[PDB]
Amino acid sequence: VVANYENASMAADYIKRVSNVLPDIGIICGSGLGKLIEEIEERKVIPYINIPNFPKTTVAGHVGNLVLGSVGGRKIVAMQGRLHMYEGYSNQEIALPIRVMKLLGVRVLLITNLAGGINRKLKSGDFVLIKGHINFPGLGLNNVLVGPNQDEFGPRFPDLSNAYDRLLQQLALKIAQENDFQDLVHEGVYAFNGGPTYESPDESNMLLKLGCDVVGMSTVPEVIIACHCGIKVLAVSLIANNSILDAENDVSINHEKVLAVAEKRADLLQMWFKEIITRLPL
Amino acid sequence: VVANYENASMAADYIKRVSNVLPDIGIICGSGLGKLIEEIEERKVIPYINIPNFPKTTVAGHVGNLVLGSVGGRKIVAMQGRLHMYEGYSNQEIALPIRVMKLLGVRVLLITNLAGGINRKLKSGDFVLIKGHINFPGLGLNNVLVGPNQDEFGPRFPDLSNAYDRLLQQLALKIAQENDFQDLVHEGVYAFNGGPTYESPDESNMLLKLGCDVVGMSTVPEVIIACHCGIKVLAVSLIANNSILDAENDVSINHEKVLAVAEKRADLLQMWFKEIITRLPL
Amino acid sequence: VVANYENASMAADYIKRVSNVLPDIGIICGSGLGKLIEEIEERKVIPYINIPNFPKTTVAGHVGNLVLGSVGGRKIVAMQGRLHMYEGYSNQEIALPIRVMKLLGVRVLLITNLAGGINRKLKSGDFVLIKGHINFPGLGLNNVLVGPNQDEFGPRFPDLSNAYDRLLQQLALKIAQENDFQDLVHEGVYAFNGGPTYESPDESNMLLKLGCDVVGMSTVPEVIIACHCGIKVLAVSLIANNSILDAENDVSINHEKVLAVAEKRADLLQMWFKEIITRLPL
Ligand SMILES: O=C(O)[C@@H](O)c1cc(F)cc(F)c1
Ligand SMILES: O=C(O)[C@@H](O)c1cc(F)cc(F)c1
Ligand SMILES: O=C(O)[C@@H](O)c1cc(F)cc(F)c1
Repeated sequence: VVANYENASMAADYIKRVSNVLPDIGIICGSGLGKLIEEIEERKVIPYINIPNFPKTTVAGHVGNLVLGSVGGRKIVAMQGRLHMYEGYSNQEIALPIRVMKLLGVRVLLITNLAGGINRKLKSGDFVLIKGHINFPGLGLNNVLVGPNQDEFGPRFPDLSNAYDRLLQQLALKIAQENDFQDLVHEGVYAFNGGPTYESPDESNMLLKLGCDVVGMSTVPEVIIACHCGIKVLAVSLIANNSILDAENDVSINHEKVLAVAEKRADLLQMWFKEIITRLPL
Repeated sequence: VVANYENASMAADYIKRVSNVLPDIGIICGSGLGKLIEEIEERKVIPYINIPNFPKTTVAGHVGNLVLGSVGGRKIVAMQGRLHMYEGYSNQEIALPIRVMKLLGVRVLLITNLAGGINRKLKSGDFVLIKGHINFPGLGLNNVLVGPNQDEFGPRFPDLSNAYDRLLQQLALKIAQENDFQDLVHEGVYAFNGGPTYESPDESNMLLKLGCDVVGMSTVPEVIIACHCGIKVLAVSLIANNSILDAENDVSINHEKVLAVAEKRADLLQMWFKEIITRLPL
Repeated sequence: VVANYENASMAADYIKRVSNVLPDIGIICGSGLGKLIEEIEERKVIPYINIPNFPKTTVAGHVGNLVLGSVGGRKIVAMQGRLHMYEGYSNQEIALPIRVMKLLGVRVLLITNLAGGINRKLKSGDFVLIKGHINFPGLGLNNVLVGPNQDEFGPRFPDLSNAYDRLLQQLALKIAQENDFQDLVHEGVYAFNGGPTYESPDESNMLLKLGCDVVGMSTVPEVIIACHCGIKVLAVSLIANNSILDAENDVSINHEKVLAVAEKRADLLQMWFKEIITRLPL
């Protein structure tokens, strides 16, 4: 199924007929970082499998719902169970849910992920406001926009120089200062490793040479689809480890260590994003 | 349809039966840079859609013709409307028209494109004679030759060290000096960004570190297919902008700015390539 | 055909019913470097085309057999004719033979390849023990594990930091010292160029900047599938040329020069790997 105007419109029509919520803000939350979704007010939970033209996710399994409702007085739509390109989803499958958000009225997209630290200032448990990226799949002919352009959503050749909204970064930092956790908050450049293997020790050393501050396996495809169709983005990485230190000390990483860091910062990230939602403009 | 000997032969047979021209030189022209094609003498215009085994291009639309005739007393064949890999065309679709040129008798291929400047000496409106490349899709398992080798055209493992003919670069520069525009002409290394998003500001900074002089979304696939089957190449980039300056000053790019630079240099590029065609050997 | 538990099990059942050998060690040998296979004791040769669910290889042609028997008193299984991703084989086709080795009992995988030298200490005819890698296809969304995870074999997010076993590297070097050819043996970082074009001169210069010691078109996909399912790896490159010197002197490479280097070192590599097999643990 192509992520075109007609197909996105059919999905949006279904959602509107079931939901009654017209959302202004969209959220996509990293693994272990989804507690905010279960606290959306006056919720409507819509399984992906019930929505016309949504991608099939039964091979991977696990949760996959669209959740609509209110947070801090604002109308929102959340993806509960996100689609990652290392699972084998196509460009068209990643793009369709973001384009449905656009047709529903979304103007701002908030994203979190788990990532590895490259910059030597980064510790496990730190947050990084993403200010730009290095897209190795895009340089290598696997950009999420490879294929025909869908003209109704955006231009053939997008400019990504303002993909990460500056004012939203400023608002996130201001709220951290108000609650005295600004010592955990950095800004940086995100490298997209297609995955699913963690970056090797020698790949980590290369990324340091190339000016990368953090590395992960998500987020950039969604940012590009959002920027193409005029949706503003705030993207925040939670740092699971410093891969450069681990390479120097011959120390291993694993998904269990990652999820324990997620549990340690989950409640603070929830509180932070609730206040960002309450206060952001447009 | 595979870009094999039998399929390329059927297309060449059709073209010969319609055209009567046996071309020695092939041309592929960048967007906004095609005025020379409309001035080919005693032309025959052949829509792609009429040629056996040519790739289907109706999803993208817009022009797609093969044009045969004479320029400066030489017999040529031009592609009017080129195929780019960011549109989703396969390896086999890109390669078949170049292999048809080979079977028709082409010995030299001349190529132009629009590109972004990385080297700090490059200004909007400058020309760059390409002397080598960095192929991010090829390093990343999306080389145009991935698949079975077509032995009738070339070897399994090509050497690209002389893909950009030195004497043709010398002839292009000599003609620029004769007409006193050599101050616009540079040489450099081309980075292939698969696209279709312009390189991000942080990707631009990385390319500077890695020794790239210009960046664009075309040309390298055609160069590799030509080199594989023994066709000599001259490739010239027209610089639309300096991406490193734009990153330092937080300035945007777009396809409209690119096309205005094309219009500013179109007539001079036309005159230059007409004289190159008239004078080149083999 | 997916490289899943059921499909790998059917292939293993066939092999066991024909072979009677339960191997502990697997070998994959580079082009021109396969003489050891023809000296396996009490051999059983099994054409790939006869084994349930093995990948189809008739488009490329040439040899494709699984060979089981004894070397130095150890039970082994060899791939005679390996599958390379530049031929167009999918992730699933590369992975299935390694997962069949796992089900047959393999605990150690020994690999050789031909490669280009980047580090200035490397000469034609030298050997490099691989200690880590830079996986350009993996960074670029063409990792061999992209797709659903096969949970019976390994985790969703593997750590590659110990993919190249340290003790096996130590054993290989010790045997070189015993036979007084340690002056030919180095260690280094391998860059995976998807291929099939040799790295361009300017790509070679980039790889030097990025800390790569050697570059080639194989090995990393097999290493990753082996590491995912808990098989220990030793990987050795035979250096055909120094690509950095060739770029400075404008000297060409070709498959014929590569194969002549293979012939020069074939008998010594055979003797070396026979002794490694005899002596390795686990
Ligand atoms: O604090 C507030 O809510 C405003 O003053 C504000 C809004 C914003 F989008 C960014 C800010 F840095 C600050
Ligand atoms: O000017 C001419 O036409 C020849 O002298 C010439 C031909 C060429 F291929 C390259 C040159 F630099 C010069
Ligand atoms: O020489 C032998 O066989 C053992 O002493 C040995 C075994 C090994 F796996 C690695 C070694 F460096 C040495």
